[PDB]
Amino acid sequence: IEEASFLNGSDVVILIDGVEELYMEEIKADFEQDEQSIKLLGCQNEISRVGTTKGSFSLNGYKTDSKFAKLGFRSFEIIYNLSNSETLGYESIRLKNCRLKKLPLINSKAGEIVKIEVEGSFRGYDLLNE
Amino acid sequence: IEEASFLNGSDVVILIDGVEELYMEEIKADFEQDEQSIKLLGCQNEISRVGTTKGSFSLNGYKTDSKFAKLGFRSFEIIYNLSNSETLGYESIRLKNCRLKKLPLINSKAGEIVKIEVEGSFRGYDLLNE
Amino acid sequence: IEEASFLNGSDVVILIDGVEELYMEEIKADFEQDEQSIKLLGCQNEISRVGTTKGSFSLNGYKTDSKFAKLGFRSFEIIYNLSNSETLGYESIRLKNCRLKKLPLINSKAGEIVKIEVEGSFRGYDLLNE
Amino acid sequence: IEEASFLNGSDVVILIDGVEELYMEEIKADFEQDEQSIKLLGCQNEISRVGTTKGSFSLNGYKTDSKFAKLGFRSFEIIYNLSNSETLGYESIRLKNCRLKKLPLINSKAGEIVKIEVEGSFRGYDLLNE
Amino acid sequence: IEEASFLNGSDVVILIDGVEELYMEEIKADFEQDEQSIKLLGCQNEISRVGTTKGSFSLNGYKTDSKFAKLGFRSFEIIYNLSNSETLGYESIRLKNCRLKKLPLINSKAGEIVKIEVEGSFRGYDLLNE
Amino acid sequence: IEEASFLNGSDVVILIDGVEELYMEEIKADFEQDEQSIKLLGCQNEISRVGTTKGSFSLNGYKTDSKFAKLGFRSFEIIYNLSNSETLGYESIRLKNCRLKKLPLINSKAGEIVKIEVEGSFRGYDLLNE
Amino acid sequence: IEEASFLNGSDVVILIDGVEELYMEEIKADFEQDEQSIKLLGCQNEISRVGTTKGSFSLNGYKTDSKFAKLGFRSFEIIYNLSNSETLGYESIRLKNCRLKKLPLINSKAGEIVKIEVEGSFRGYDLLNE
Amino acid sequence: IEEASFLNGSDVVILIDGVEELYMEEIKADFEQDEQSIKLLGCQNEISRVGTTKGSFSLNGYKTDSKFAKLGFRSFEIIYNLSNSETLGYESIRLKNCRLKKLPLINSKAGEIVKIEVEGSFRGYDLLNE
Amino acid sequence: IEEASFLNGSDVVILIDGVEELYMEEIKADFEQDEQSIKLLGCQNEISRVGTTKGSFSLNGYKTDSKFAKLGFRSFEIIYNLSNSETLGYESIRLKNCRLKKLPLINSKAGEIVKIEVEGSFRGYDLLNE
Amino acid sequence: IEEASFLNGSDVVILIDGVEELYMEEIKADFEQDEQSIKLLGCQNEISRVGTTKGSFSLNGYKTDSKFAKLGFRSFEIIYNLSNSETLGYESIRLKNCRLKKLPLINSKAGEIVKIEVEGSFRGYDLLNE
Amino acid sequence: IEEASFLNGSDVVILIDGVEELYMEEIKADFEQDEQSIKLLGCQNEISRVGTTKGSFSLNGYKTDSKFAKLGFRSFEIIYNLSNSETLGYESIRLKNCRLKKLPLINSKAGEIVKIEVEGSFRGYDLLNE
Amino acid sequence: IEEASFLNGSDVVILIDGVEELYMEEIKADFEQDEQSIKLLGCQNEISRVGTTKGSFSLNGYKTDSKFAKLGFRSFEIIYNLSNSETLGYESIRLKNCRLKKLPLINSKAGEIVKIEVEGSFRGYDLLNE
Repeated sequence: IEEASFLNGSDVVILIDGVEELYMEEIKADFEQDEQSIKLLGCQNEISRVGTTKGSFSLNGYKTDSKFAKLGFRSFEIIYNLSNSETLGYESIRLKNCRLKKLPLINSKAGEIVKIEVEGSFRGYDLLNE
Repeated sequence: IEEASFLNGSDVVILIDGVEELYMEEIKADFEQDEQSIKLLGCQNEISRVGTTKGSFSLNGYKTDSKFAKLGFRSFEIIYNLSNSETLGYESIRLKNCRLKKLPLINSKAGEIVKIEVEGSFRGYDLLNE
Repeated sequence: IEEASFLNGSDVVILIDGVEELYMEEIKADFEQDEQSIKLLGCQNEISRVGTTKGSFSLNGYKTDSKFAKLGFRSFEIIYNLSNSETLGYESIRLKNCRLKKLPLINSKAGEIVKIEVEGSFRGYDLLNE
Repeated sequence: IEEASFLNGSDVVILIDGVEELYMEEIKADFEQDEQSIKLLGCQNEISRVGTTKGSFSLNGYKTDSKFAKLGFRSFEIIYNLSNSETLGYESIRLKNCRLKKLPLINSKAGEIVKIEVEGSFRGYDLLNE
Repeated sequence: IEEASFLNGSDVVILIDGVEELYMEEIKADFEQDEQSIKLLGCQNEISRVGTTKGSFSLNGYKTDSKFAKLGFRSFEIIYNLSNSETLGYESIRLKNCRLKKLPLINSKAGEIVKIEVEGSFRGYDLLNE
Repeated sequence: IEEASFLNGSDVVILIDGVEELYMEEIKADFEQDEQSIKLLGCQNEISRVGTTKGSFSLNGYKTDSKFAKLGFRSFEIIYNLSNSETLGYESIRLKNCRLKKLPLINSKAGEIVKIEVEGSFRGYDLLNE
Repeated sequence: IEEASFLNGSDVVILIDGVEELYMEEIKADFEQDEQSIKLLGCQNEISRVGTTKGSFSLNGYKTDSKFAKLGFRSFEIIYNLSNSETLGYESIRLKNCRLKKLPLINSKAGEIVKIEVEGSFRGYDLLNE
Repeated sequence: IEEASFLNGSDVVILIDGVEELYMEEIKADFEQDEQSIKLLGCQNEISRVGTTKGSFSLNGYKTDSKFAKLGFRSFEIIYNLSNSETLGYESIRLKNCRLKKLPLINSKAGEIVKIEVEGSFRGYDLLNE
Repeated sequence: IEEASFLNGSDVVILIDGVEELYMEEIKADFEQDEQSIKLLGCQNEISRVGTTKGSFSLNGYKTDSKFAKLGFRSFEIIYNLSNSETLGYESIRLKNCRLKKLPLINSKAGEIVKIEVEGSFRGYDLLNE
Repeated sequence: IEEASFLNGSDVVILIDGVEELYMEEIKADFEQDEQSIKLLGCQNEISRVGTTKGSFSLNGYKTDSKFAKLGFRSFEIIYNLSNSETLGYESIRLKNCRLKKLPLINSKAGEIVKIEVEGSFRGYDLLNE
Repeated sequence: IEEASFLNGSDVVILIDGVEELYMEEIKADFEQDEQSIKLLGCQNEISRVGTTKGSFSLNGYKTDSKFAKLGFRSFEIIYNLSNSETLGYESIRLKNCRLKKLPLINSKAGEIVKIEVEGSFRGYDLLNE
Repeated sequence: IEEASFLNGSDVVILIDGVEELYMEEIKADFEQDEQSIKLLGCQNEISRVGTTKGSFSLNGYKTDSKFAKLGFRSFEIIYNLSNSETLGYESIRLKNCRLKKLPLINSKAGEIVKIEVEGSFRGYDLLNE
């Protein structure tokens, strides 16, 4: 019903190691189970339990510097804020111990704008606001 | 033949842990066998038997809050009601011990509406109505 | 050459456990070998032999009831009749000991008609008519 | 250069067990190596040798009878003739000991013409003409 | 060369103490030498001679009764018939004084079909047919 | 032939010292001969005779208490019931004087569910039902 | 039935000589019989009796110090606590007079994290809690 | 910059076993490493070394004869010449010990021109011109 | 915000072994972890650590010479410069010990411009400028 | 270098007691030393001398008759010929006084082709051709 | 918890007889008890005591010289240093009187990098640093 | 560090009794101690001393002749040369008094290339070059 509840991608600000990142196209982050399946002798359905949690992120954008190449495989943090405009509420998520799986050293095509895409893993998250 | 028997997606109401969810785009739920294949010496076709049953659900929608991030990996229930309008009949399905496989912490694109997609597993189901 | 030999999907009637199913979109059924490959020392080509036979079916349609959810994983039969109109001939195939691999508990999208898709296995077949 | 050398699909006649098949859409047949790779200590490139040969065919068409369902998994032959019209030359290939991998018992969609698709294996081939 | 000479496991019927066993998965039987090695002073290769013969069988299947638990360690016979279908020939082997080495009292896993596996010894064999 | 004769692991209930055990994954029990081999001077095959009988069991499951650690090396009984559902028949086996070979004091891995596995010996068995 | 009864490896804390060990991957401990087999003249089954008890442990983890190399072959204790979260119950086991069979002086591979694995024996155990 | 440096597919002539092939649509040939990855204890990046070299080719065209069916799995050579027109330079590559992986016995569709596609392996190459 | 920060593919110059490459369509280079996953007994999330680093590049272009065929599998370097025009800044990346995984001997289609595509691995990188 | 020197398994013909065996999958034969180790007082390396020679063979194939069951433990001969096709040379080896260690009375699985595997010993060998 | 405590294999430097070894893949070293088991008349558990200590090492790497073949069976020392990078701490272990059990004279495969693997024994160890 | 130090299997040439062997896949040779363990009354660690040295080799390849069958159990020599290409250095090892443990008379499988594998012992070695 309420039009105002929907949140657009334009209400997004990303901070990589405390400095705002402006030239990003999309971002993803998931906190995934290693779900443990259990089968019992007296019971005829599988029982699922929570396993170890791992974080995975991807982060696609437009290249304007060699920030990620300098950044290397050092650990960093990602603070992601998604705000509402019609309402004043906002969500803020801090991904901790983020680390790149691979360095986007070179990615260019003949007549397109140079884009940068990275992926990696993070240990845990803090839901700062909501 | 009968036009009235068909059921549209618009006749759908979803309850996550007893509170209605309004900003959902699609939902899926399957109760899958671990079917056991049997081959016998005197017989020339495979015999299939029912194994342990597992439930899997997926649930795609539009982000309006951090409900699933707060929800974490705790167990919850999903009550799914699909009603007919031309007829007064309706189906109601309760998925029990539902648990998320991964947390949709961040999912945003440059100029699109922020969407949320989750998947998980459930133990069993109750066919409340039909 | 002969236009009349072709058979359209519209000349199809499906019986699930003896009661006609009217709201189906497509149906598939295959009877597959576990073909055994043989290599011999004196011979330079593989010899293939018939192994155990397994049946697999899929059955896509439009949801009008909770028939398959009630049906569960019980064994049922499928009688498939494909008739000719310009000619009076018809084929009838009976799939025996049919059993669902998974239950289509929930499948709905935002603005589409609710569809139901199931798959399973069957032991053998009877070619009743042809 | 020469327009006449090209061969169209329309110049095709297929014989299944000696009786012509008229309602076929496409046909495939390959005679595949189990190629053996050899690495030697003194040499820096792989040596390839001929292994056992296996035949595989596929055969898609339009359903007009239960020929393949009756045919079951019995061995049969396929004689494939591809003729030239502008020239009088023609090729004829006989696939021997052909055997179906699976039976196309049922394949129908809501408003489409009923099609039949089969696949299988054959032992060897005779290049009757060319 | 001849496809018909090969014998499939599906052409197998097993009789335990004169009553047919239908739920068996595989069977083995060997008649083993206690081969005697001889070394001679004037000769530079070992001479091998036939020693006492012992029979050993194994018999894996699916549990449908407590037949083997009741059977205990009593002596029984196994008649094994392997028939050809394309040809009318068949082999029949009678294992005599068969006796179980161990009783399969309990063998069950969480979500699998209950299987039974036994092993034992037999004195001699009669090649009834061939 | 008969689908109903097969018995699944889900139809299993285990009683350790008269109290039901619910969190078990698999169970095994064998009653093994100390088979005596006999060679005779006039005869050219080995004669096998029944020796002393020993029982061995293994019992794998999921840890929910320190039941087996408290149980120590005291003697206990195991009653194993395997029931049929499609048929009403059932088997019941009582293992007597069961005793653990080793105590599963500690068994845990980094991110897996804590499992418990025990093995032991039993004197004799009673086939209560069948 | 009860989801809460299962215990995950994540609810584990290990104390080596009173100081907590944080970088462990898995732990094992068994208290094994030297079971004595008895055969009697009038009786046709083996009688089993409890022999001397020995403890054996293994302890795999990630190397962060030379703790075990300094520890040498001195006697130490292991206190193992496995707690429940959904329930407040917990088990605590104290292994006494633990002693290493071998010292893990060096264990490293080319591109993997340095792991440490030890095994040893203990005299007895105290089941502190449960 | 220079328009003349580009080479079109039209400047291509292919020789199969010394006789020109005119009805080809595309050709591919690669000489692939079995690259050996090395990880060292003192070093934090992988070292790559050249392994055994294998050649793979594919060759798609239009069917005008049974050349490849007669050719079988015999070894043959492929000489590939790519010429420049605006410049007089040209490249010539000779693939040696070329051998088909599979025979394109039959490939025809309902109303399309009969095409032939083959793949195979070659030992080495000679860069005759450039 | 700033239009000038974006970098187009047209501001790219590539040097293969010190000589400029003009007829390239796109280039890629990544420096990938062999990320090591760690699970601990007391902790409920995976710990990720940096493993050995490997470089992978791909390099697609238009064929104007047999440079890569002559180059073979020898080691070479790639210097990649991406310059800004509105700003005077530029990035320069030197890939070291670059080596081809496969040689693009032949790649041509019927009526298209002859293209060349290569892939390979490199040991490390130097970020010369930025 | 020379492709023609390699010998495939397809160029194999086996004669058991003078009659060709066609349904064999693999064959092995070794002539093994009972090597005598010598240590001397003045010398610091072991001296090895030739002991008595024994032959061992294994012979795996597909069952088409009860040939080996009738053959029993009687002595027989094996003539093994391995021919070259590209060259006209061939090897022929005659194993003498071959005798089975065990009789393959029964070997069948649920849905697989019945295979026969035998092993035994032979006294000596004649290298008839080469 | 602490990411920095983990030690990677890349922080490893090995000295064989005082000269650094760079081309090693993995190393192992254990200092093993000849543990003495004691059983007493009044006591019902085994008593374990420390026996003589023996050292065993293994050392796998890549061959670049005949160092170990020249080294023969002479006694040598191994100094193993494992350093931390995020922290400045390091461990150093000196294995004394190391001696090879066997000489890796030849170890090569068809298309793989030549590797060298050795094993041996050492008398004692000095924990130089930690 | 240095790429050139690594030695590939392709830089290998083997001489059996002075004539080069070209069709070999891998080779092994070890010179093993009969290490003598010493325990002393006043000392708490084992003392290890060099015992008699024995050589063992294995040599796997592809069959192209009956060289090893003719060779029998006669003594022969193996000269193994492993060369560097980027550097001009090379290793040469001469194994003396090599003698086969068993003769590879027959080794063939259904559709694989005939391989030959031998093992044996040698007295001593000469490190000719390095």
